[PDB]
Amino acid sequence: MLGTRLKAARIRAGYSQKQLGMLVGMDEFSASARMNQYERERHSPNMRTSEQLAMVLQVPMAYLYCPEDELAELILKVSSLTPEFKKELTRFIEQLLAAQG
Amino acid sequence: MLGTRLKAARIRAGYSQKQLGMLVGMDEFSASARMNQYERERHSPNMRTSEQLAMVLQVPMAYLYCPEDELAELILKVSSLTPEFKKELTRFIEQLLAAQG
Repeated sequence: MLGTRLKAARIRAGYSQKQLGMLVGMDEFSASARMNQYERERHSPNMRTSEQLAMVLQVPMAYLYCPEDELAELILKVSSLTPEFKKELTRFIEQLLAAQG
Repeated sequence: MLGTRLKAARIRAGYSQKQLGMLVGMDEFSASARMNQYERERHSPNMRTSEQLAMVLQVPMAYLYCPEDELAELILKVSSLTPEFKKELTRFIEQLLAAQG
């Protein structure tokens, strides 16, 4: 998991390294430590843990695995769209892919 | 890594389990085997390997880690957009996020 994305997702949610750490079942005393290893990428969270982080952070798992800065930003935006707006988006994108390019 | 996404990305690119397997430096005799384990999720490709798969498959790493079917489909579409169209997209999305919802 990309540390930057994990850190960026923790800041947006307003969680301290310890808070996020405990929100996923970590031991208090080492919570903030375990998290730092992840955000430093010194440690890699397995799929199970990744799903927990995404749910808590309220961000798509894909975001935490999106190295492309532009795309990631888009992945968070499209996700924050309401069902009604999400429909308008796809409609517009399809139209463009149809002009094609 | 989500198997379905890995398999779906291999089919779209037109690669056989062995081809994809070797395209990332695997031993011929076990290439197709190693890949099946990944697509079955019986084996998890580390970040390094994930980057190799994404590059070869020509799909954003995020896609291979996008459990939400709707989003994934969108992640592939937006990625297939030309720089000129990619600008139009963001412009439209921003406008919507501004109506806000």
